[PDB]
Amino acid sequence: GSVIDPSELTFVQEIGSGQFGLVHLGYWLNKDKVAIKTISEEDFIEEAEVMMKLSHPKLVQLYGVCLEQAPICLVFEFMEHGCLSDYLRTQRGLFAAETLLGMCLDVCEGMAYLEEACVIHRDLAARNCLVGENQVIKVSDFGMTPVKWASPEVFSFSRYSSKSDVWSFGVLMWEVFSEGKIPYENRSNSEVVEDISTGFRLYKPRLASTHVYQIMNHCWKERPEDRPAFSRLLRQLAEIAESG
Ligand SMILES: O=S(=O)(c1ccccc1)c1cc(Nc2cc(-c3ccccc3)[nH]n2)nc(N[C@H]2CC[C@H](O)CC2)c1
Repeated sequence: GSVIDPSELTFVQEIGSGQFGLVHLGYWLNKDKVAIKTISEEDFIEEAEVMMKLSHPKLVQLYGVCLEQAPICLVFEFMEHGCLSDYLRTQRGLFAAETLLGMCLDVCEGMAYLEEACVIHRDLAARNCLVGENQVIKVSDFGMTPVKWASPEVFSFSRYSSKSDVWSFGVLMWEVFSEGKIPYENRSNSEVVEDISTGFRLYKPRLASTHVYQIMNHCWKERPEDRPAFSRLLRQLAEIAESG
């Protein structure tokens, strides 16, 4: 299943012995697939350290930094099938509901963890999520350093927070169950501000159950203190998936 080429192996030294042979420390030169993001100053090598402490199975992992070369780059986990929006969209018509729920769950798990660490994503939306091995979805571009995904407090009084990420997650959910359709597709920025200000919400997608629709509208309360927190969303999304 996983046969290793001797040439990748380097015995360094013997550390003990069993009864069928002996044991060694060695190295193994792997060849990991990676995504390399080419490019402020050197204060960003501290930036890359807070990013690197943020490890979760549903957050795209930051492997390191490259600065010797010109093209100053970050090195990231490589994600098989690229961005979830494009994925939903090129694969339209082939998803089960359950699958669409499970993508939402993956995001929510990653986001609950950002919430707990007190990292505000700020630009969550499906174009910022990547699909990996077996349609696992990972949140990305939380590193750094628009209206369709903004809470009222974000276009109004620029107040960002996890509650404002919850609004983007409501929109993301709508994106997923509608299989990658663009929200407020024809509306302009002021029209969105006005409609959302008058209590209009995005319509329920066919593939989303009324229940799932309730959670979306719940992510879209007007006042953030009224929205649920990722930790709660997560328990509710996990429950629905485990039952049936
Ligand atoms: O499916 S892909 O077309 C593909 C390409 C070659 C072989 C097999 C598949 C593809 C995969 C990824 N994977 C990525 C991207 C990142 C990644 C990128 C930045 C930070 C961390 C990870 N990790 N893995 N990103 C793409 N474009 C990306 C271009 C930039 C944009 O942001 C998202 C789509 C496109």
